[PDB]
Amino acid sequence: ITPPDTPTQAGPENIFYDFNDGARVLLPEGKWHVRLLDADSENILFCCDVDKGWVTSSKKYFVRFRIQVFRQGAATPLLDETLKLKDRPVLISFPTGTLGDLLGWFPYAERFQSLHKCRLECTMSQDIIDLLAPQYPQIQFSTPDKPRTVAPYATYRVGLYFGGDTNNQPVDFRKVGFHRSAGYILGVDPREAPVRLDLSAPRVIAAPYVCIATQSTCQAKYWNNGTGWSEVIAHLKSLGYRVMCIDRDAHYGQGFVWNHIPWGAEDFTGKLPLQERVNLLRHASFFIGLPSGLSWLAWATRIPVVLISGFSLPNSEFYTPWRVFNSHGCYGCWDDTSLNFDHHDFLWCPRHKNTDRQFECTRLITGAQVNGVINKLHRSLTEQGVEAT
Amino acid sequence: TPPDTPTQAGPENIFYDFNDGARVLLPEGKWHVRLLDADSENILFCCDVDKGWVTSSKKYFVRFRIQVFRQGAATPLLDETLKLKDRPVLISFPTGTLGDLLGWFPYAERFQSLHKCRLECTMSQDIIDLLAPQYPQIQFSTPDKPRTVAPYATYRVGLYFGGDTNNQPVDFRKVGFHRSAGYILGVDPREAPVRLDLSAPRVIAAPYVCIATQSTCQAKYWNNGTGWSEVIAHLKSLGYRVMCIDRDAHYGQGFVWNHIPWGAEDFTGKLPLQERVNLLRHASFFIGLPSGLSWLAWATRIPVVLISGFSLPNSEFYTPWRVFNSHGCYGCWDDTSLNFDHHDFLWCPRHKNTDRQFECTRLITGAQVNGVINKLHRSLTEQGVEATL
Amino acid sequence: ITPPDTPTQAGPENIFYDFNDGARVLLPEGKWHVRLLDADSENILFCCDVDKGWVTSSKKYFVRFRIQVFRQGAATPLLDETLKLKDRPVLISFPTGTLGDLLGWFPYAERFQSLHKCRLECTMSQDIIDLLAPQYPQIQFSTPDKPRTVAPYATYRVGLYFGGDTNNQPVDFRKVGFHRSAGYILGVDPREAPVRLDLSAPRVIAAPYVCIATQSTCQAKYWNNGTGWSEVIAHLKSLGYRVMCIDRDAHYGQGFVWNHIPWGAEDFTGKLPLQERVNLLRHASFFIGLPSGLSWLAWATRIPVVLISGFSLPNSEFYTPWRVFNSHGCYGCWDDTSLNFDHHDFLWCPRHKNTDRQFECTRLITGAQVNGVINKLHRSLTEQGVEAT
Ligand SMILES: [Fe+3]
Ligand SMILES: [Fe+3]
Ligand SMILES: [Fe+3]
Repeated sequence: ITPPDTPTQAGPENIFYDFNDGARVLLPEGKWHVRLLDADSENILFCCDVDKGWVTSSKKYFVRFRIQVFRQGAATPLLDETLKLKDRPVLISFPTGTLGDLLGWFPYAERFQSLHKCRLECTMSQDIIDLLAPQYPQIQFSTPDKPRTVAPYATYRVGLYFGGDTNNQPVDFRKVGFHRSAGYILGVDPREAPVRLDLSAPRVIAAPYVCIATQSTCQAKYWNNGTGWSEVIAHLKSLGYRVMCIDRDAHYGQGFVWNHIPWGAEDFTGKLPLQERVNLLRHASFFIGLPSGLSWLAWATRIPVVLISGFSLPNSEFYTPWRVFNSHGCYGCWDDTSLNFDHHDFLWCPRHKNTDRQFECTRLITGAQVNGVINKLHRSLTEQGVEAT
Repeated sequence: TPPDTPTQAGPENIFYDFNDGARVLLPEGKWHVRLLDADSENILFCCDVDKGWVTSSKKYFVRFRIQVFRQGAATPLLDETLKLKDRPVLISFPTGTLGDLLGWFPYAERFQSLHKCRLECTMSQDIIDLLAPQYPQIQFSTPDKPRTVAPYATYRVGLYFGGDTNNQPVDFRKVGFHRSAGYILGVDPREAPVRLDLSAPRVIAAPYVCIATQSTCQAKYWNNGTGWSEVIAHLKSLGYRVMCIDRDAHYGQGFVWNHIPWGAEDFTGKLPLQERVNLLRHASFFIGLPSGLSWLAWATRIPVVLISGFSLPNSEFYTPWRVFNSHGCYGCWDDTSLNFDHHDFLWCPRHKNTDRQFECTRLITGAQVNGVINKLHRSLTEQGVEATL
Repeated sequence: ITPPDTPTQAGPENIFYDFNDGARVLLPEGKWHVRLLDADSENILFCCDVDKGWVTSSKKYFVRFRIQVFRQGAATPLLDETLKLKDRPVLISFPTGTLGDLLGWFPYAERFQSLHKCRLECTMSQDIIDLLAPQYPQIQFSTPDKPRTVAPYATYRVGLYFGGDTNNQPVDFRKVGFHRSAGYILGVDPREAPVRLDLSAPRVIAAPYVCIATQSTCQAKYWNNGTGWSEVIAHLKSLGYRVMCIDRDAHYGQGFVWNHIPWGAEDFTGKLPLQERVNLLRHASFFIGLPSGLSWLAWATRIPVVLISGFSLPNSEFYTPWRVFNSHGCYGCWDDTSLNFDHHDFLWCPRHKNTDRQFECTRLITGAQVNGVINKLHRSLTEQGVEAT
C-alpha cells in the first residue's frame, strides 16, 4: 500500500515531486532551499535548507500544497508547482477495515471526484467492490495488491487515526465522528450520506418482517442487557413481524464470553455476498442493530434503523430518530479523547473493566426502553406512510 | 428559581414537582422513595428518608416516575408519572448572548410541538421583541416577571462547564453548544434557524455585504493583522458596499482594543435586533465570527462566511463558507481537557502570553478568506440565490 | 561602524595615533609608558606601561585628549600630540535608528562644526540625507557603507547607549533626554533645537486640516486608550478640521496585537519620501502624535504639536505647551534608570507586563484629556495665531 519509491513528476533539474502520502520532493545533489506552501492561505507551512534527499510535508491529508525549490540565495524558484488535480491520476486508499467504516467513508470519495474532476481510483476488499462499483461508474475500483494506476499524481489514505493524531487527519475523528472524518481528510462537504446500492431486487418474503444484527467486533458494542434481545424479539412477534437475524456469525466471542444468535430469531446468519443482505434488507419493515457495519447497510437500503449503542454518543453515527441511548451511567467510552481504544482487547472497558459496572454502557438500556422506541416507530409505520421519512 | 413548595398536589399533604427536575416533599414520619425512568423502567434513585426533600440528581428532561412507599408496604401511596400534556411548563434561558439564544430556541418550540404543553419561556426583552410574533403558541416573559407563578415542570437550558452531566445529559462540547439544548429537552437534536419577520422591503439599492468584527473574548476575534482590511478592499473591488453592524464600534479589555475597521461603513450601535434583521435580509452575504450576529444572519436566509479558529467547523451551524485552518492550534473551545475562563478576555489555554497566542486565527489570512469569498461570489453570479442555499 | 584598523596619524618612531574611536595609540615593539590627559583639566586620565599593541581611552565621547608616549626611563615624551580639530577630517556616525532619533540629534552635529571649524562628514540612511543635505551645505553626507573620507582624524558615534553605559556617553541619556545626549557626547550646548527644513512648498489642501500619527515602534508608545483616537478625531471634525493620518504603515504590530489607521481619518499613509510629509505638514493647523519620529518632523515644520506620551516623562522630548501626560498611575518606564528597555519585546512594560495594569501609561490618558488640550490650542489659534509659542 506504499507510495512509489520515487516521485512520479519530473522537475526541471533532475528533480522529482509527488503528492502521494503528502507533498514530497526528492532532491539530486546540490544546494537547496525548499518551501511548502498552502496555496489557499499562502502560508509557509515548512521551510528548510538541504543538499539532497527527501523533503516531505508533515500533513498527509488534502492540502492544496505548493512546492518551491530554490538554489540557496536565489531570487526566483527553479521549481514552483501547485497541486492541480483536474484530469490527473488520483489514488484514494481505504484499509481493509470493517464494513461500517467503508460504507461511512466512501461517499466522501465520490464528492472528492465531483469537486476536482480528477481520474480517481479506489482500493478496498473485493466484497465491497462487488457491492458498490456498479453504482459508481465514474470511479475505478481495485484491490490494494493490483491497483491499475501504478504511477499516480496524488494519493490519500482514508482511515482512523488514534491517539489524537493530527498529521493524517486534520481533526481527531472522535471530535467529528469516525465516518465524517473522511470528509475532513479529503476537504469536502463533511455532511454524512448513505452509499448508493442496487435496490432493484423484488420482494421474496411476503409477510411483514424485521431484520436484526446482534454480533459485533468488541464486547462493548454488544447490547449487554441480560434480557434485552429476548424481550425485543418476543415483542416484535406480538406486533406481527417475523424476525430474522442476519449476522455474519451465529456465535462470536473470546475466552469464556460468547454471544449467540438469540433463541426465537430466524437463522439468516452466515458469510455471504453483501448484495444478498441488501436484497433481504430492502423489504424489511425496519432494522434493529448495533454501531457496527450492518446498520450502515440497513441505512443505505432506505429503511428505518433502530440503533442501540451506549459506548458511543448519538452523534457518533448517522442520524436516526430511532437511536437508543441511556444517559444515566457510563456512556461514550468511544468518543472520549482522554481514553484510548484497544484493538487487541475484546473485553475493553476503560472506565469499568473487571468491576461489577463493566458494560453499564448497555445494561442500563432495557428491553422496555427499546420496545418503547419500537412502538413509536410502529405507530408511525401504520398511521403515517413509509415515505414519512 | 423553583417554588419553595412543590406545586403538586399529591393527595396526602406532601407535594411533588418537576420544576428543578422533579422533587418530593414529605411531612414527618418515615417513608421510602423510588425515582424511576418510565421509558426504561430503571430505578434511578432509591432511599429511606424520615424528613426533608428528596430530588433527582438529573435536572434535564426525563420521563420521571415518582413512587412514595410507606415503610415495608408492598403497594405505593404515590405513583405519579410525568405527563406534560396541557400543563404549565417553564423553559428558563439565561440572559446569555444572542448566539446562545438563537441557537437554543428552536428546540423549545420542538419540545412544545412534541408534548403539547402550555409553554412559557423566560429571556431578555431584547429577544422577545425579535421572536414572539413568530411563535404565537408560546408565552414569552422576562426572568423577573414570570406569568406562570406555578409551573408543573421547569427546564433550565444553558451551558454547563467542567464536564457537568447533571444539568445536561452530555457535555455540550461533545455535541455543539446549540445542539445541547435539544439533548437537555430530549428532542430531535438537529440544528435549525429561528423564524423571523422577513417582510421588510429593500432600502439600499446596490449590492452590499454585512460584517461583524466584534465579539465577547479576544479568541473569537480574527486576530490576523491585515485580514479585515484585505477582505474589505476585495469586496469593494467586486462591487460590494461594506457595512459593519456590530453593537459596539470599539470593544476590549486592558490594552487590547478592537475597532470598526477603516473602510467599512458605520452601521454600529445598540439597535433593536429587528433593524439588523431588515438590513441583513437584502445583503448579498454576511461575514462574521462565531458570535451572535452570525446566527441572526443565518436565520435571515443569506449565505454566511463564518471565520473561526478557536472552534471546530462542526460546532456551529453548517455553512459551505466556513473558514478554518488546521495547521496549528485550533479548537480551544471544543476541547474537553481544557476549561473556558469567563473572567479572562485574553483566554488562550494553550498559548497565552507566548509568540503563538491566538495562532487559532492568525493563520487565517485575508487570502484564505478572499478565496472563499471568490467561490461564493462566483456561485452568486453563476447560479441563483436558490442554488447556493 | 568600524574605525581604521591602523591609526591614521603617524607619530615619530613608527607610532600611529588617532582620535576616531576615542584616543588611540598603536605601539610597536619597545618598552613604553603612555599617558592620556584631558588638555582642558590637565588631569591624567589613564597611565600605563605597555610593551606592544593597543592603548585606547575607555572614554569614547568628545574629550580634548592629549596623548603622551614615553621611553620607560625618559624624562620627556617623544609624542606630545594634543587634539586640535580645526580644518581636520571628522566623522560623526549615526546608527540607522528611527527618525525621531536622528532629527533630535542632528542639530548638535552642526553645532560641533560651528564650534571647532572642522571638515565634517556624517553617515546615515539615504532617506534622511535627502531631507537634510540641501539645508546643511557645510556638511558632507554619506551612507554607512560608502563613506568618502577613509582616513579621518577624529570620529564620534552618536547614539543611545543602554544599561547606564558611561564610556560612550558622558552621562546616562535617561537623565538628560535621549536627544540632548548627542550634545553631551559632542560636548556642545546641550539645548534642544529643531532641524532646518525646506519649507518652501506651496499649499495644496485649501481647507483647515490636522495631521495625526498613530503608529509607533513598540506598543508602549501607542495611545492605548480604547476610545481615545476615535473621540479626538470626531472632535476635530466638529471643530471644522479635516484629519489625515500620515503614518508609514496602515497596520502595524506583532503576534495578536495590531494597530490600524483609525476609522474616520483620511488615508495618507505609506512609505513616501519625508519631504512629501514636510510639505503636507507645513500647512496643517496642527499635529497630534506620539513620541516617535513624525512628531520631531512636525516640530521642525514650525506647527503646534500635541504630543501624547505616558511611558516617557514630559521633559524626555522637545518642549511643547501641548504635551499630554498623566501622573496618577505607572508612567515613565522609559526614563527610569533602574529598568532596561528591551529591543526585542514589542509588548515591553517592565512594571506591569501581563497584568491588568499593562500600559496604564496611556489608558489613563482619555480622549477628554486630549480634547481639553486641543480646545486650548484651538482657542489660541483662532484668537492669537500663529504666532503661537
Ligand atoms: Fe464503558
Ligand atoms: Fe488558541
Ligand atoms: Fe508601563
